[PDB]
Amino acid sequence: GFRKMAFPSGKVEGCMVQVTCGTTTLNGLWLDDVVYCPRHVICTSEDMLNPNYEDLLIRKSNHNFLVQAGNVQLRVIGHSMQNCVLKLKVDTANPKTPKYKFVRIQPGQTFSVLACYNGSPSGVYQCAMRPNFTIKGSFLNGSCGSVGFNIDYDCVSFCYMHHMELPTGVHAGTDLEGNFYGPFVDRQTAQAAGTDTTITVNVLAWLYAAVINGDRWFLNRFTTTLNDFNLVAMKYNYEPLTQDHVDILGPLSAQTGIAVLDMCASLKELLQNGMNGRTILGSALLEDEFTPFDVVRQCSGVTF
Amino acid sequence: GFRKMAFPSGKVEGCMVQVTCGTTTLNGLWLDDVVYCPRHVICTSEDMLNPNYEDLLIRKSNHNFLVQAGNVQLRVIGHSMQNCVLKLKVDTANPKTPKYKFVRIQPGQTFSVLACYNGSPSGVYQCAMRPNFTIKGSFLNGSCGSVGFNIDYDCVSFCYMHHMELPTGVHAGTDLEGNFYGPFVDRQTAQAAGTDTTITVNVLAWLYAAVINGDRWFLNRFTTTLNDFNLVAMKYNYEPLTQDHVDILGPLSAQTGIAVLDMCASLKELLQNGMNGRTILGSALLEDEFTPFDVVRQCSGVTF
Repeated sequence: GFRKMAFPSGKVEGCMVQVTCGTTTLNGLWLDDVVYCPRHVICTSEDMLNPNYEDLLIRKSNHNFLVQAGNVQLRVIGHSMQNCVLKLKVDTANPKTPKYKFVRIQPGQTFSVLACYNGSPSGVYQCAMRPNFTIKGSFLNGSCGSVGFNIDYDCVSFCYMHHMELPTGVHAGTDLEGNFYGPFVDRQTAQAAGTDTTITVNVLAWLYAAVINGDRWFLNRFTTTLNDFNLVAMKYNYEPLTQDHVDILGPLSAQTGIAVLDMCASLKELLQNGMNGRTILGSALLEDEFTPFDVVRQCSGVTF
Repeated sequence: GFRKMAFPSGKVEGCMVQVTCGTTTLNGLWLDDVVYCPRHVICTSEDMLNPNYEDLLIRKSNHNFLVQAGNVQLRVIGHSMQNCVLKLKVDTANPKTPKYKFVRIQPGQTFSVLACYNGSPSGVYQCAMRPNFTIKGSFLNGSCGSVGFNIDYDCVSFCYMHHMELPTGVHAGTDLEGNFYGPFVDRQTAQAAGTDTTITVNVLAWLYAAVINGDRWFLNRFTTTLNDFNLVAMKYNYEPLTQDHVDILGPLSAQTGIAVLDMCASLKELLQNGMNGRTILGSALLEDEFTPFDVVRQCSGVTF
């Protein structure tokens, strides 16, 4: 029993609204008296091929923005563009506004997605920002404006707003200041994502979770060095492990009595030899979308 | 992109409370003016070995029940035992009570769990009632009273309350009327779960999801009959497929142009020959915790 757990989504559900600008409807995020949504709400299908957002936004007035929050309708009394997000000032501050921050997460970190369609939640799931700054999400047409978040104590840290599906079926989006993660632009054009790599520090976290849960078959006698492990990681397109990464795995090393460079030697053997048809935590592949904090949080029963 | 999506958990988060009876604290569910919790809240560690619940409950008064809902404290003004659940009547009806039903689900059906500790949500995840009526949950000590649910439109259908971890590391619990799923009792004693089987109709649903998502490598020319497929299912400890199951897969057969008995022939080949180190929806094992409704719901973008 060790599952991909999402944060409780209630505090975010109270902030989701529908944003319409002419034909185009998508999702928005209502905090205080501001509604944050992808700036392409102002594009026709045709416009998306090569949009001049400054020129399109100039053609728009407040009354070209229909924001609904359930049956309630909301009065747009202001618009500005910040990077790739539109901020619609509305007359009424959201009474369900949680305590919140906006944060820009690092590649390899995880967050919960509340997938929405026409401003209504469909579901909640946990996922990782890939090292190439894409997400392998589950999103359909109309999911744009869905948000990713983390919760600490009583504060929602919003880290992602969903914009687009790449022609390769992976997902790209912004921070809540409208800055893309990775090299992407909000235009319907072919765009290259980097080579993706496996998040090595997260695989090691998940192997510690496996030990805590009684799966120990993969443990071996040996150790190694960051320098030697990283030669094998490079060969299997694993991210290089740094001392920063060893430092973050410390508490899991302490709980299990398995030194970080010792678990790395077990990972090396798994990469070189495969799993020989056995499973770890009932997976036949190595899982990289659990961080060391995620493992500690889950294994120690942290609440919000 | 096809993930295990949980229901949005907000409407359930507003109903979770802490229930203390002397030393013992666990979680409870506050609907209208009734708080539902596992009847073993009235047991000491020692009592759990061989409890006489009628005799223990008689020793208890309302003032031996401390219910907290955040900082708010709640006044217990009544107690009754229904099967394996305690109903604590409280003076104040929950202002956050959603529209709700109590339902008894069938083996193979899925639901969302809101994992709680001291009446505070930790996380939300999707899981299946196994054919042997256990759940392979992610629960720690103090998770008892956590609930499982489904959401349709605006109504929460509560189907599970978590009671216990079996000495084998799987989970058992009740419906919200306090009736165990499966042969289990709320006593700290060794208890046999059946042989578990794989939920065949859910594997077929997930193979349809795979096709919809562009994974088609596993499709073959052949067909079969329920009678012939079921001979192979019996050998691989798969649940027998009935016409009821074929009827439920109809819409997915229609969407993909792959007849149900035709997908069954592909499953047969996968069971007999393995996956030869390839993946389906990035899994190297066959997934059985997505129902046909779950696949349709996700692939068609159903909201609440």
